[PDB]
Amino acid sequence: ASFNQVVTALERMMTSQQRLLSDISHELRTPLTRLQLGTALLRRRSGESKELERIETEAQRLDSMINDLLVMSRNQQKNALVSETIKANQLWSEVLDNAAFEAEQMGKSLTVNFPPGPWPLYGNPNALESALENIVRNALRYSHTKIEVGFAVDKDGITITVDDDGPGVSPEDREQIFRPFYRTDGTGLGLAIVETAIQQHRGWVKAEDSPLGGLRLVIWLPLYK
Amino acid sequence: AAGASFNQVVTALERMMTSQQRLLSDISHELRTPLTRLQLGTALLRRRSGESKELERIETEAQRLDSMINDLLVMSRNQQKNALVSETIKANQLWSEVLDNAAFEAEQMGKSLTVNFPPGPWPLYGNPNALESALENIVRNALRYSHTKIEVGFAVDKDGITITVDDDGPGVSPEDREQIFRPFYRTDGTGLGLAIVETAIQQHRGWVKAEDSPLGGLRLVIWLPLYKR
Ligand SMILES: Nc1ncnc2c1ncn2[C@@H]1O[C@H](COP(=O)(O)OP(=O)(O)O)[C@@H](O)[C@H]1O
Ligand SMILES: [Mg+2]
Repeated sequence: ASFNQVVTALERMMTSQQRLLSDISHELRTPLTRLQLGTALLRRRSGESKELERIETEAQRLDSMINDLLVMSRNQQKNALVSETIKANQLWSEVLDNAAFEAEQMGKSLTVNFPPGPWPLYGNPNALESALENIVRNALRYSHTKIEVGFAVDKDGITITVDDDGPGVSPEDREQIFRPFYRTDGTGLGLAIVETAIQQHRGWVKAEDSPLGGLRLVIWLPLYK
Repeated sequence: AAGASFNQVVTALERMMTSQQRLLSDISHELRTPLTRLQLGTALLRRRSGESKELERIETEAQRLDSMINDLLVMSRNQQKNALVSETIKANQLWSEVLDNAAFEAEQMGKSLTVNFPPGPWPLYGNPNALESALENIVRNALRYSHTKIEVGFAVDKDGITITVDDDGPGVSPEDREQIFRPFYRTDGTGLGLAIVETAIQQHRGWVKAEDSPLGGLRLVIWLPLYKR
């Protein structure tokens, strides 16, 4: 009865927040659908215009961001409820191997100087895997020729350091580095989701000067005790 | 053992809400960029081709979306905190301060507030801050829109509490009786807005309705279920 009342109250709060997001999406998509209908009618008729193609593609990009809001929000629930103990080397082995392949295809190099060990972590494996994958792919794009990935552990947590030889980053640019949600280079995700996912696992992220000349991204995650 | 597990639930759900609030704030900020590119494309098209019913329509839809994004940005900046913790509370203790502050506000405005049917010690279960702000918002709206007076009535039965807020204002047209609760509604502050009032009431398994008031203006009805031990 009371355990049941607590479970019902928690779900009721979660569902009402999801209904509000969903209702915000329905309102935004009312003018967007009218706009997409107007565009389609014009495009079907006066069909060869760079401006009309631009309006359609931007309307679709706006629509994808709204879809991201709904998908990524229902998914942040999954990270909260779906958690397990995992070892750092088993968690990120595939990401580091796929990144080494991506580096090779690009004509760049990835060096894992300090490899991960069987260090226990607690959280959502998919979210922690994609957070490192995102920063590593960011280094693969920004780097001139090389990227380096280092793992360190102490009694309290795991430090992941991602370095690149990309252009020197200004302290101002470094301070706002985790602010963009989308990649400026739908749209691919920027580094805001990385900070979000890491803070959700009670860790932190920092942007610093890299010894290789480019950007240094530092992830800290607590050890599972 | 069970406490540690239950507290691990609540704190994980608290971290989830922090990340969902950040996500809403982030995406709200990103929406403007394709919209301005779309508005530039529309402005250019109007120069190249002439006046068009379709182009004029795209333009009025892009402006409506711009207003909604402005409103979504303000909504994303004023998100509520500690929304998870629930407790048993009595209706009179919950809303006493709101009704007293409203009586003072009415006096300052040169208007009158009458609580004809006062709240009793009726048990509710949920978030006090959300339930308090929900009534505060509808009462502060009645104060703002009323011509001279507002009335607040509380009724209880075996299943729930009915709160009726009346004003002698211009009211709300039948066409917008449900529309005023939609995010970003505008006719074209007193609080977080009517969409956030309906969310707070529906999370407590209640409902809100807009009706004709015997006072001539708007009647807002809130229904909330009783907490049953
Ligand atoms: N008591 C009322 N009388 C008349 N109109 C009302 C009343 N309460 C709300 N409304 C209408 O509903 C709209 C949405 O309400 P609300 O979200 O609380 O305020 P806001 O104007 O800040 O968006 C108001 O702008 C107004 O047009
Ligand atoms: Mg108002």
